[PDB]
Amino acid sequence: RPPVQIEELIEKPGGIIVRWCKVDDDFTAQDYRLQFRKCTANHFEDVYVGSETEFIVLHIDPNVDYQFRVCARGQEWSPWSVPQTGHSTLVPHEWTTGFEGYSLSSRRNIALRNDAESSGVLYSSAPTYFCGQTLTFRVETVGQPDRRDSIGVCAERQNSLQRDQAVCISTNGAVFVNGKEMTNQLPAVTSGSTVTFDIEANAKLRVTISSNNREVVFDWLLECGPLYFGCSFFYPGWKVLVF
Ligand SMILES: [Hg+2]
Ligand SMILES: [Hg+2]
Ligand SMILES: [Hg+2]
Ligand SMILES: [Hg+2]
Ligand SMILES: [Hg+2]
Ligand SMILES: [Hg+2]
Ligand SMILES: [Hg+2]
Ligand SMILES: [Hg+2]
Ligand SMILES: [Hg+2]
Ligand SMILES: [Hg+2]
Ligand SMILES: [Hg+2]
Repeated sequence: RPPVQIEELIEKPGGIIVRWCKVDDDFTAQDYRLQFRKCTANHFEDVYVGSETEFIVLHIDPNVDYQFRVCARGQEWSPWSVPQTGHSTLVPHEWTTGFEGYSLSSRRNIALRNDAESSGVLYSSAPTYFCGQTLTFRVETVGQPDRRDSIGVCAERQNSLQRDQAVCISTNGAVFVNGKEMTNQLPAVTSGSTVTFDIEANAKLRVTISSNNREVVFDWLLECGPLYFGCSFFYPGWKVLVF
């Protein structure tokens, strides 16, 4: 028989875990080969070749069906598994509603620092930044900068995000890791600037922050369950979209 089949597809907000089963005990596997394609597309691409029986597929479009197949070697490759189609799950990124100092768009994904007083950080409505996602913000409008400005991700909704157990950028391009500024800076944000967060596997994560065609990579040590994101601006007029 074709010696391997896909046994589990674990669909998550930031990707898909594919796990396969050797379905013929008499086969001796040296290597496995996993391929994928968008169901809209007509060409498979290798994503994993190796001896493990699972692979975490990241950086796929939510909403979108992909098809996966796997074979094995143990020399020529074996016939393919039956294909299996999966998709990442959809959990939309939204700002908290009802937080004093911020006004939201209809779909709750654009926040504006208005003229009211504000308690502190405007957090995401829940911890919806998941392992494997690319989290993207865009600055729609600006106001006066202040070093209490931040945009970032953090482990708990705590009563700026320049503090422990968070990573964030300020509006001058400075980057903070658990409250401590890094040497390397990004360009200051202007209207139209995007800020992107990518994170890679206590716990040590390696964070890539990209903004205005520059990036900085560094290690983040926290105590990868889902994260909050947040923003804080001291002066009015700043407006940020999260994708
Ligand atoms: Hg099995
Ligand atoms: Hg199995
Ligand atoms: Hg298995
Ligand atoms: Hg399909
Ligand atoms: Hg094959
Ligand atoms: Hg993940
Ligand atoms: Hg937090
Ligand atoms: Hg932050
Ligand atoms: Hg910050
Ligand atoms: Hg995490
Ligand atoms: Hg912000």
